[PDB]
Amino acid sequence: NSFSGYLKLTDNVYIKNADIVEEAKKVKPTVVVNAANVYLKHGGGVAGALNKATNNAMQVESDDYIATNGPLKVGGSCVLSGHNLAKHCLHVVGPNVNKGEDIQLLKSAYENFNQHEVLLAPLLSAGIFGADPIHSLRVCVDTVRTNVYLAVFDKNLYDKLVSSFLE
Ligand SMILES: CC(C)[C@H](Nc1ncnc2[nH]cnc12)c1ccc2c(c1)S(=O)(=O)CCC2
Repeated sequence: NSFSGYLKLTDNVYIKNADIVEEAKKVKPTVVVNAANVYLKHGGGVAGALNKATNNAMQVESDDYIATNGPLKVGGSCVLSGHNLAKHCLHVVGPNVNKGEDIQLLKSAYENFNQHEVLLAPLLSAGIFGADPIHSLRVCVDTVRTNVYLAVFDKNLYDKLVSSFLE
């Protein structure tokens, strides 16, 4: 859990302008969070980048999890292997508001982080899931009580997040 160059926002939330894949390789955290969908199909975005970095091992394991257990619910999670990126991957499903899913489930999604002492995570429901990223950071700060290191791979969004939080 050798995190470097993060800005501490609150006693338990830290943020960095960085690609979560590059962070996982440098840090080898105990837990990396994937911004998953309910069938664990890692077709693009953050999930696609994490799966590519495992040379598709994450997708094969995920398909075998879904066959045996069925899909996740929106707001839910499962713990699978971290492969070469971490000890464990916490696959968390935030709501996709661009597909009509309820934004209130973002609180449920961040509540899954509280079962793990330290996590490397992306900003849930941001990007093409359509949530307002400043709202997602506020939900994270108000909900997560364990130690979370957010990697946001966009300097423009990183700067807007830090400015809106420190105002
Ligand atoms: C908002 C961007 C900058 C961020 N991308 C990334 N953030 C951190 N490490 C990365 N590596 C490659 N991409 C990123 C991000 C945050 C959450 C989500 C998405 C994208 S999405 O569009 O894949 C849909 C799932 C939710």
